[PDB]
Amino acid sequence: NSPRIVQSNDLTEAAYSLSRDQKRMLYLFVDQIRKSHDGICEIHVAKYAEIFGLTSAEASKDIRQALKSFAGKEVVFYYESFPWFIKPAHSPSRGLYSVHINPYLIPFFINRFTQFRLSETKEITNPYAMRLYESLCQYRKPDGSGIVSLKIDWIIERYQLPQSYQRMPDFRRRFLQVCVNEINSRTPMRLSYIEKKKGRQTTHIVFSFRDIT
DNA sequence: ACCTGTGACAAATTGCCCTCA
DNA sequence: TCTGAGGGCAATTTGTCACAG
DNA sequence: GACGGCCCGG
DNA sequence: GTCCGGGCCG
Ligand SMILES: [Mg+2]
Ligand SMILES: [Mg+2]
Ligand SMILES: [Mg+2]
Ligand SMILES: [Mg+2]
Ligand SMILES: [Mg+2]
Repeated sequence: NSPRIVQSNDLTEAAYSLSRDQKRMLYLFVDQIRKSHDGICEIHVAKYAEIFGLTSAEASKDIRQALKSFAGKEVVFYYESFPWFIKPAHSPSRGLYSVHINPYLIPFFINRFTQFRLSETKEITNPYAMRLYESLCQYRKPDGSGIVSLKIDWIIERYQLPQSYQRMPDFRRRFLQVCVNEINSRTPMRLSYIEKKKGRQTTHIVFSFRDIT
């Protein structure tokens, strides 16, 4: 039914820091780009609102503030860094935004790949819970199940978690427990996990999931 | 020294509301 | 009249650190 | 602000 | 009474 996002594993595993609104827009950019190019995409306020169940006003606010906050953002592929945009965004017409994605990023967008339908992610709120759902999809099987062990240092680096989550009780309480709850409540996935320890330190997290269909 | 969890507070983000070209 | 670009809001979540054990 | 029905006057 | 054309309004 819904638009089918596919992306290079290099992006699933890239290091960057984007908000929920920015990541929502990035899914549509990757969709335009892949159907073809020169990096130039476009966003209509009224279509965004319908896709994500917003009013026109709040869609306008979300697009406007998301687009200004891209300035200065980098993406790092492991170790190579690029800016997302190489020119500011602009409105040719009322309700329309035109954007210039760094053309050197196209090959990184487009066989080791990750794929999910846009409806799977459109209710998630915390952007770190979006990062986690993409990584698990990367290991999904046709029947929708999978199992993967992610190393904690790699999570902190790739998703760029904030500094106080280097204390493990804060990592548990404000990132791990919250994002596993969102996935279980807001997606069709059913997710469980266990901690892997070495001495007194927890080093990896092992995720198992299956599909509710 | 290390490990855990919880209570407090600060800062950020959420869906809402109203105006007006 | 419908759109969307502005200005705001309070209630909640997310980010930080002191303290018990 | 942009777009379409509607009532004016010639 | 009718009609093409503008141009104000919801
Ligand atoms: Mg944030
Ligand atoms: Mg918002
Ligand atoms: Mg939550
Ligand atoms: Mg006591
Ligand atoms: Mg003691």
